[PDB]
Amino acid sequence: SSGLVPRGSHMQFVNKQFNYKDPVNGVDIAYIKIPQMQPVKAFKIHNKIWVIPERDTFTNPEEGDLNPPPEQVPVSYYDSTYLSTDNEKDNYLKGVTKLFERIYSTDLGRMLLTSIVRGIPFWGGSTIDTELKVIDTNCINVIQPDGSYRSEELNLVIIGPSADIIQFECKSFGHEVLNLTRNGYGSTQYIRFSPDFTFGFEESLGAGKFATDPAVTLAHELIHAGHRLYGIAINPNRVEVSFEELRTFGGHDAKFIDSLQENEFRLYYYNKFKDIASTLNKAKSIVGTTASLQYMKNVFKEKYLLSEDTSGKFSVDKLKFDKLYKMLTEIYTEDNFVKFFKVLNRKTYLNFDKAVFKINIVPKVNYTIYDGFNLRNTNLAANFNGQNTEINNMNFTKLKN
Ligand SMILES: [Zn+2]
Repeated sequence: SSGLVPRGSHMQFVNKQFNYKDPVNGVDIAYIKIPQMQPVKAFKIHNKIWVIPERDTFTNPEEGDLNPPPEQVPVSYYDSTYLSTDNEKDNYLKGVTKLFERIYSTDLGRMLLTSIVRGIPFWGGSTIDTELKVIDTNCINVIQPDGSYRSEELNLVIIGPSADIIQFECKSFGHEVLNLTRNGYGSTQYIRFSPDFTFGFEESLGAGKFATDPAVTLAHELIHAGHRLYGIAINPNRVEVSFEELRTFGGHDAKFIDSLQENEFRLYYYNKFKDIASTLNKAKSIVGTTASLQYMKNVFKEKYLLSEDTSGKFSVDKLKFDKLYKMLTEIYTEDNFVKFFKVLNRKTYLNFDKAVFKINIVPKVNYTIYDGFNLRNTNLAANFNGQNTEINNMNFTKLKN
């Protein structure tokens, strides 16, 4: 028993209680192709969001294998056998499902996931300045039971890790000339993640040995995804710890980005949103697509909170932009999720992870949507005992320091 529906009749964000062996149907369970590869079985957990319970040998051409390199950076972990069996893929799918529901059980996660679903990558794929056109790399190819393909736009893919099992990240396909994550456009985000492993850190209150709640780790990557879907990510050359990481962690770490620099970023992306507004205004035709130009223009009015005058012309409202920008960069942070979950967590991004642990969050006797590891009305409830790797030893198997 997984405890996927602690209140009500059905899950509130994830659309189906999937099992990995559920048959393909071309709608929400399907073999798919990323625009070479063999088709992979994938599950549509929500509008715009798919889960691929496979190790990621696809996204990067130079990372087509799970072979470790010659001994390897200190904080890393390899096991070519992880996520090769159907039982494992089923557990991965239910684990990721459970974590989306935990995130969506908080006010902050409802906000974040809503922003993510609304953040459709921009139709900036035309070489002709007056035509709206999709960008092919913001789509997947979805196969039907009869074997036909159809192209489907999406915002987010959660996929298994590549060779280094604990290297989680949020990445995406680039464009020839456009910087999609830094020009307001956005692009489909691929998050390498596993619910089956987590990290250790030390905390006094002798020093205790604790484990990071994987709902916090997923929320971290979803926060990056939000930045990148709205095309407002910080240049990764701004640093090593990047400004983008400090921003995403939040708390007192974020304060270290100086307020004048912040003002300068905000102005840059304000102007980038104005550029999107005029592109939409100068739009004359659409290729795609049986949807009208007016309809697609409106999808993006909705995404970017654009104002529309009586003439039907679009503009960026300074107050609505400040609101959206602030939500994505200041409110959606790891530190704020820690506060909502009421879990123990590293106090700064700079903290060194001690260990890696194997975990299994799918049974509700191990981990809940409401309490994570720190189960209410038990000995695990007090003092973050559920996250304590010695007190709650049965939930954490040390694989490495
Ligand atoms: Zn990060």
